[PDB]
Amino acid sequence: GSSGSSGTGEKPYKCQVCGKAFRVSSHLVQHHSVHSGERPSGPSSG
Ligand SMILES: [Zn+2]
Repeated sequence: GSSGSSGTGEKPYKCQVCGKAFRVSSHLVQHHSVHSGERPSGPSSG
């Protein structure tokens, strides 16, 4: 997850929950299902 520095060309599509970006719509979609499956990460204990 990086924006601003990576890729001088801002994509037309960008997530809202994480703020991701995908020059294409197809990819962005497949990513819209990555959050649903809460993964063990972050400040969570573990
Ligand atoms: Zn996202």
